[PDB]
Amino acid sequence: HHDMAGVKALVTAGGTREPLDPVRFIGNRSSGKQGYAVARVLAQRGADVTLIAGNTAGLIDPAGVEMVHIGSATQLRDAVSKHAPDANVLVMAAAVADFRPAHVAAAKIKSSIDLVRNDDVLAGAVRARADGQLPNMRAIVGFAAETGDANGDVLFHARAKLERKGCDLLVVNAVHNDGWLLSADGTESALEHGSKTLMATRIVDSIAAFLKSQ
Amino acid sequence: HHDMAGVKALVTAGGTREPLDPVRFIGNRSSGKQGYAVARVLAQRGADVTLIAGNTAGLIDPAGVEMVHIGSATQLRDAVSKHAPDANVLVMAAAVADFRPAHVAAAKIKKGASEPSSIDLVRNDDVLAGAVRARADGQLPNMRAIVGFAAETGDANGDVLFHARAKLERKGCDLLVVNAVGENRAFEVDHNDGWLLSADGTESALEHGSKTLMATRIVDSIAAFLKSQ
Ligand SMILES: Nc1ccn([C@@H]2O[C@H](COP(=O)(O)OP(=O)(O)OP(=O)(O)O)[C@@H](O)[C@H]2O)c(=O)n1
Ligand SMILES: Nc1ccn([C@@H]2O[C@H](COP(=O)(O)OP(=O)(O)OP(=O)(O)O)[C@@H](O)[C@H]2O)c(=O)n1
Ligand SMILES: [Ca+2]
Ligand SMILES: [Ca+2]
Repeated sequence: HHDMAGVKALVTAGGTREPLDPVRFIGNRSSGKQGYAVARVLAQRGADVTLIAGNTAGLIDPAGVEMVHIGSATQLRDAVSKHAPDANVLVMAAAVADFRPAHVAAAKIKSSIDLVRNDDVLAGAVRARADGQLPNMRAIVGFAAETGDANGDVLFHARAKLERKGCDLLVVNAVHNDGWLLSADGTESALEHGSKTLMATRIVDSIAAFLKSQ
Repeated sequence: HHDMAGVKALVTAGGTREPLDPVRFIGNRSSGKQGYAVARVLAQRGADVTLIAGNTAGLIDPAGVEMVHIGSATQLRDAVSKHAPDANVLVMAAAVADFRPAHVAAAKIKKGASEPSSIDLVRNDDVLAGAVRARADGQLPNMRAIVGFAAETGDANGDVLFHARAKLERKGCDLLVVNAVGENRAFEVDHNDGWLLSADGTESALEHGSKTLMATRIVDSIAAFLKSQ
């Protein structure tokens, strides 16, 4: 039915672009499709959805969703801050750049590129809510792409990321391999590889169950 | 009619992406749409078109055009090398990255706690200049027209036409399409700075109109150049 009726949901999706000059940037390969899918399913289930979108694979605005377009990780941060005070659910599906060029050239570059860190927006929301600044925020959802490497298997890294971020739910993609839904209470649920819509339904199901538990 | 009948055209379009690791890259804001429009007009007018496409995942493949997909400027270079021997016209509409990161990480660079490491850059080969030189060295006997594209702006050192003329003579191409950019949309300002520059000294204004109109003017200019020879 419409379980999300009355819920205000803030979703980020797509990759950010960190400018080097007016023409060039550091970007990433995120398509935004999974984040758009979650926004679409939330709206379909009655939520009042605001979608902050960075760079996407040409995607169409989902119907009934309020669109906010950003470029950089800092612009995404400011857009999340602007829209956070009344949101009940934050879904951080955007591939947010960890670093940005330290200097942006005023004109086209005809030179090593120095980098500085961007703010961790997801962690900022978790801390703000813990510090009493987001009383309406009932669920904070992070996304992660994890792989096994010489320092640990994929699930080890995913669990560590849940613990460090402190969010309520971590949607993990193992990079047709299945992913995971990791909850802050320790629940771990396999996320089967299906269409983006079916996976979005499973993600939103988990959000709805978490909201009912609280 | 079909003036481009019998012409084999190799077109590059879109921006390139220069990897930092499997997920991140240096990129640019070019859409590839103007180059796609030139390929589409060439085919509509009878040309046998091969389109080497960069960062254009959401664009529709032009009908009747052979598609070649590349990622980086070096991959674009290699694709042009492979396909140029078949072409009579090379249309270099791609926004090719001048630089690439010197090191490509095997895995996505992790957010540590120490200071982030700068990115060293290295120059990518000038594909257009490489084609001009190969033709001059006798390696491209079928190549009748080499077309470059450039976005130029006036700055403290000169206006658009000053910079554009200098780039044409410098690149050594037969035609330089200057500022075939913009979408002619509401609230988009037209700086009336579009030009078609020929290596014989002819200079014609390129009106900023739709992508299809500009592609038609560009292909008209190619046809006029081919007929001049
Ligand atoms: N500057 C950033 C970076 C990431 N994110 C959010 O954090 C989650 C992904 O974090 P991740 O990149 O996996 O964690 P990092 O601390 O950056 O660790 P890593 O070294 O693996 O990149 C996503 O929800 C993403 O939207 C964010 O809010 N702000
Ligand atoms: N590594 C490169 C760079 C650009 N091009 C081609 O060169 C033309 C545009 O050149 P432009 O970027 O305007 O001149 P540059 O020599 O790169 O000078 P600038 O730094 O001003 O860009 C286009 O046709 C583009 O496809 C190319 O073949 N190989
Ligand atoms: Ca990161
Ligand atoms: Ca350039």
